[PDB]
Amino acid sequence: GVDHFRAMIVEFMASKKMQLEFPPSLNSHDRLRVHQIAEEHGLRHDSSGEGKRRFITVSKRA
Repeated sequence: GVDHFRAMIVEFMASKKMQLEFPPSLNSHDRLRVHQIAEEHGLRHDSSGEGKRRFITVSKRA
């Protein structure tokens, strides 16, 4: 995949903030990766945004 995302999600996991909004710019494989890391962990991965400013959100189940 792209390990850059994993390291971001790992910070977010260790930090256990609340949610993290990743950009729409994830082509396919990158979005699928954010989903997969989230699914492997305890994160609710979903898409968010109203108009052409869509994004990917992952939420930390504390």
